[PDB]
Amino acid sequence: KGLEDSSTISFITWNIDGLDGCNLPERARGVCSCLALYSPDVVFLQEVIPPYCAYLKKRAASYTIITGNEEGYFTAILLKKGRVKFKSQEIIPFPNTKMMRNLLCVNVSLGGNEFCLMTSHLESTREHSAERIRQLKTVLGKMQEAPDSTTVIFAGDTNLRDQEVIKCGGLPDNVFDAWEFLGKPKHCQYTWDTKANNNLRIPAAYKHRFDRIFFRAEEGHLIPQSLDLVGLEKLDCGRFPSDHWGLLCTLNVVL
Amino acid sequence: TISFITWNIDGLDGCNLPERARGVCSCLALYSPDVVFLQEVIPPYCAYLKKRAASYTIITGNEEGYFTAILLKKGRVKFKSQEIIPFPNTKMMRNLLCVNVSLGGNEFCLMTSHLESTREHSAERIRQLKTVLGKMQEAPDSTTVIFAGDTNLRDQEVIKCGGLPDNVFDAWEFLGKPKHCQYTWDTKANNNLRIPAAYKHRFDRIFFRAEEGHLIPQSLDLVGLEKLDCGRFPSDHWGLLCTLNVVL
DNA sequence: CCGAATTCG
DNA sequence: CCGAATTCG
Ligand SMILES: [Mn+2]
Ligand SMILES: [Mn+2]
Repeated sequence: KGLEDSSTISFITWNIDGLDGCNLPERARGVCSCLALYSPDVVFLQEVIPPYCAYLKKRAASYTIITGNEEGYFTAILLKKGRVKFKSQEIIPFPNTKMMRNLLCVNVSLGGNEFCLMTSHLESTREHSAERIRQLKTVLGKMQEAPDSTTVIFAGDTNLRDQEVIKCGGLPDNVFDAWEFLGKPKHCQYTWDTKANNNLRIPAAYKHRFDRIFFRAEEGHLIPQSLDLVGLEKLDCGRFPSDHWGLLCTLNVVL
Repeated sequence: TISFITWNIDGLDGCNLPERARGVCSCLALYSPDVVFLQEVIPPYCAYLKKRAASYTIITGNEEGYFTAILLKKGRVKFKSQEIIPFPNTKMMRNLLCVNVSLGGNEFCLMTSHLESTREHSAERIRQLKTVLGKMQEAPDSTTVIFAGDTNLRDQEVIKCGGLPDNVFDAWEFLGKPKHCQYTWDTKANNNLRIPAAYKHRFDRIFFRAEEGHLIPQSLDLVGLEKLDCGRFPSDHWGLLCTLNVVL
């Protein structure tokens, strides 16, 4: 990263399935090899567990790790040392979660710009639609509450079905979905695909856009440049890094 | 002055079924209704009814699996025709059973169904309700239309339908929503499914269409409230006994 | 035939 | 972490 790339923020968001203990160290090395290949400014992770933090410290040592909890499984935001200045961490509870989910925010400066970076792992499964929708509203409300000078980016595992966003009140007017913004490209539409991904060993073909990126922008100040899947290569053990694909996104901050 | 019972009698529960069928008919004998609408009849149950209720004309919604039936008291009700309308997307062999009958000079279209069960099949149940309500509108204006059956409805689902049309009435609502016969499926009062929690629903409902004030509900009561010798009820549902007057 | 939990394709 | 079928409370 040099002068030319200084207006861009790049990040990966990825549910890395730390609850699957099988082959986890190797799969963590797979995630870290991806991080090394693209060297993103920021990484948003879900289903991190404490052992996984140790793997990240070993094989992704150039990132500062901010976590959403201390025990069980939780989210994390990784910040590239030397690029990102950490200002503060905020955690917003989801009072009715049954899965210890919450909203993790880190305030940073990057590229001469102030950011509020947010991630969550919204309540899982079709059956918990109602709570997931309540959590989505919590997220969207927090995005709106940020000071107008701040650039707000949410990236996480939303577990959303398209009908559920409509139930919620849609995305608010100054909030956009990066995939939507980019014209709904087919190549990175599905982030969870049991036909292409066999980590869960589900003997059926279902696919969803569970992982999503929302950003807040007044008059063209944040412009998505690219969106691509990562984590689609089988590792030596014959399994993928996760049951999810990751998302690699680049956005330009414009005057 | 016409009377009927509608009742899901749970023929799918094999446990104590013979005793529970006899319990149903003991209850029917007490009230001697002009018409009985039944849901979850199975073939050996229907065979029983053909003997026990030989004084009724028995119309059935199917011949295999489980199905509805309408029983018509001979000498009181003249049977003119039956019609069965499919629910093309049912996963539970549900349909709409109609009979055209008369009582004296009064023509009736009597209808029953067992709408798709469980919260998860709400969308299909709503589509079926729309089919029922549509069919109710098709009878000539001089014909009195009565639907009585196990709708599995939640109140919110009727709203999603847009509400009952202006010329279709719920008999329980018509009588001022009496509390004593509100819930027809009640796991606090009924132990048949052995559900260790208290849930109650008005699943069984009566809709009617009649020329302005030609059909006037008089009473509505739960039946099947007494435990049998086996310590269980005739069904997990209570039945509904309704009496109405036709006023010309 | 509730609502939650679980198993299994 | 799908969804249909099943069991549990
Ligand atoms: Mn997961
Ligand atoms: Mn039943």
